[PDB]
Amino acid sequence: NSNICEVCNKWGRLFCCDTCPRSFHEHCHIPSVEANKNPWSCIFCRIKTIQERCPESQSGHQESEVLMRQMLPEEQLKCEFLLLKVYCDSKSCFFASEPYYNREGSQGPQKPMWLNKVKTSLNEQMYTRVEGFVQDMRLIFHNHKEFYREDKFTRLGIQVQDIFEKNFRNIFAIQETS
Ligand SMILES: [Zn+2]
Ligand SMILES: [Zn+2]
Ligand SMILES: [Zn+2]
Repeated sequence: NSNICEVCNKWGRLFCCDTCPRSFHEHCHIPSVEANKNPWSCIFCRIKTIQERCPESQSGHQESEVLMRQMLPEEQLKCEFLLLKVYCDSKSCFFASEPYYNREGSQGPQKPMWLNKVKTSLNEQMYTRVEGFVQDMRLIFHNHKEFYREDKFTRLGIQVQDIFEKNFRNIFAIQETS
């Protein structure tokens, strides 16, 4: 097994996957690493199994059909993995915790949003369709772009949004286009 957390790239108290060489801090894994379960398989392994069981699940999909899917166990899992892929980027620190807004010339968003809030919402099964989760994720970056205006810090929202969108297209096998 790796000697650093796959998500935050630090050492510490690490739980090791039984079916691959990744390791995780308890609350870096999504869902939080399960109490018992020997053997234990990480989210990466669980996602790969879904693909292996149904190879056709990788054929292209329309985003509009994906968003309307109900949050059954497989879709729940895929949103957890997509959330985890965003936390994997170090720039996710800017979007993880509850923000506050006091900048000359800007007003804060009407509906603030942050990663840890999306994490809790997933854990609490508050999303009934994929659309709920994706809307909150895209709202994080949209709020950031609007608040920071022409400050160059706006670019952090572009960058982390791009990580989200690339992983959304991969995980949900969105049809490739020009
Ligand atoms: Zn970690
Ligand atoms: Zn694994
Ligand atoms: Zn199949």
